[PDB]
Amino acid sequence: PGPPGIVIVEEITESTATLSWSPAADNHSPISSYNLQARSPFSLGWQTVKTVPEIITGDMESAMAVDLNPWVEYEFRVVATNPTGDPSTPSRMIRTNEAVPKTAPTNVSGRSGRRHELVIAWEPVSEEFQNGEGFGYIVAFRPNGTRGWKEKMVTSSEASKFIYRDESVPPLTPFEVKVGVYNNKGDGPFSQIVVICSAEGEPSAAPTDVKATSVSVSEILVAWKHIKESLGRPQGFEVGYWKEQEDTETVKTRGNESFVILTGLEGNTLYHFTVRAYNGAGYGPPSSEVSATT
Repeated sequence: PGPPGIVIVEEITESTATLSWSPAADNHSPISSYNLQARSPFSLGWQTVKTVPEIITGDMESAMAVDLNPWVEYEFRVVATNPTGDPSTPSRMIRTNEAVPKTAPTNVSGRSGRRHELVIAWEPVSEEFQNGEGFGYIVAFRPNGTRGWKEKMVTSSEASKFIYRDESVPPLTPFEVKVGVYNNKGDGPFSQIVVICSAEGEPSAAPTDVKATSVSVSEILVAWKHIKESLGRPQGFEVGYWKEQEDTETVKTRGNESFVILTGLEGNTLYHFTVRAYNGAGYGPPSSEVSATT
């Protein structure tokens, strides 16, 4: 089956393009069907798309591509099949119509700041999900257990954080925090409400270099790379040990120490360990699971 000659894009919407094509030369074999294919600037390559109708039969010369994203540039091409040949030269470049944003940012977090600063951060939203011009974020926050929302219009699609300075706020005050989206077509969804402390973000990276080697038969030592402690910002570590599922024992360190010895264990017994950092905002990500046997 040869290649379709031209691909005409006839109608365009928020999430739909409708397109037709002059047929493909069947090589003495009745074309079973056509597949539609699309490519945006964010596509790694061409891909077959959902269509209307669902199957495009051999005698059809037009169909509708579905579930496109608003305000994305698409290019289309068509490929025939008989018991599957070459694809067409691509259609013109179109760009679907603008819509309201539909996709709020992920990873809404607190970061550390100055004593009386509430630092809210998030992962920005890519061009392919802004659904229109004039994309920005909307940060909304309130002391935890308070009704009125303070809000701020962050007007840069590339912004990943926002700072609020209030001296009345003592450090480590929990806020309810929302981050939403908008563009010139209007208002989008808010993220889920996260609760994050003022002044200090949770520890950001796991302990590393976690080694565990046994010491006796009642004892075994676990040690990790030392992390520097800021002044006036206490840190510690929690070490989880088990022999069974992780969900079954913890020990905390003496301030910022980078090792512990575990006593009162059983002899000739294989243990497993993970380590995570804690400060005044909570716990950081747990480390890589290590082990050793008494």
